[PDB]
Amino acid sequence: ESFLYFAYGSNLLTERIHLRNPSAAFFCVARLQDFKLDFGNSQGKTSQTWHGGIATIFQSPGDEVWGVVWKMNKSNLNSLDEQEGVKSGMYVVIEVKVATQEGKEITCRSYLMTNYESAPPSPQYKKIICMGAKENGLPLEYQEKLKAIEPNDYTGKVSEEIEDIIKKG
Amino acid sequence: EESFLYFAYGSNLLTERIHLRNPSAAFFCVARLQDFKLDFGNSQGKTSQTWHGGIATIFQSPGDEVWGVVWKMNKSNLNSLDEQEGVKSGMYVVIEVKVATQEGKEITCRSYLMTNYESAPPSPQYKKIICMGAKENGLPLEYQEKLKAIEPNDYTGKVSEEIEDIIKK
Repeated sequence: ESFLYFAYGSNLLTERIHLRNPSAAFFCVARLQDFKLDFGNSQGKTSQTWHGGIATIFQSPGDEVWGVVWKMNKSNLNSLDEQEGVKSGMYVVIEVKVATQEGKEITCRSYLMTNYESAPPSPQYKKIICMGAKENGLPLEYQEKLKAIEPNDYTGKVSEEIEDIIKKG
Repeated sequence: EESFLYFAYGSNLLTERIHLRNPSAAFFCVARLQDFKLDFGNSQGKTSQTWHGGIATIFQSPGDEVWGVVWKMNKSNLNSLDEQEGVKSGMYVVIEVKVATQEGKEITCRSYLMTNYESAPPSPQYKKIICMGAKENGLPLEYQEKLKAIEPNDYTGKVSEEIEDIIKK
């Protein structure tokens, strides 16, 4: 009756995932080996939510990505696909096998872009990813990699709910 | 359940090909993936030493379509098929897609695509297999025309005796 979702983007942050998925439950932190984090514009179009590149991953040996695994009810599948832009061609659904820090492999659903042009993330998007990694105790080493991601020069505003999340943190 | 559904769009269109690593695979139906374009590429910039040209992949692209075959397989087969597509070595990533049959029924399948590749044309031997299976498994004739119109590379050496034998006849 449930599935596991691997989040490496803005759904690292508990407050953020719950906005549209309030029943999501923290399962654990995990590592996707041989993938690399990237940001970009789907179909070459800038996200009008985030106003910068949005998170995605691709196979890259030697590389890793840390994320948070959420447990969700199977009734939320279509909604999460809808959230991630699957019908509109923004992400594709993937199955990945991630590793917990005590050596356990977990099989999860996640999402990645197949057709994007690489592009830096907006500060607010960066900040949401940073807060989520810290909230959920991703490794400090990984957090520093995130802190070092150069953002674009967007100086306007995102949605008030996001903009208010940031003011709290 | 006991079973899962797999959507082949490359060399596993051919029954004789799929059956050599997955003998219990059974034909389910022919189906269409919307807003996806077929391509051929070298994963990680490595040429297939099996096929000696670009091997098949898909990416999201509104407007276009990819036709293929849905195979029904035992869920005991899962790991095997992953090994076959080199998931662990970063050659393909596992995806979920929804496909429509010619009578309009939507199906949820497993498939694969490449996340990190250079575009490269397929070998003549590979194109044949793909065409042989498009034909044998009743893919629509206009789509067969599209496959037939693929420009192969100039490779005219030996492939594996098993692949060369399938082709002869």
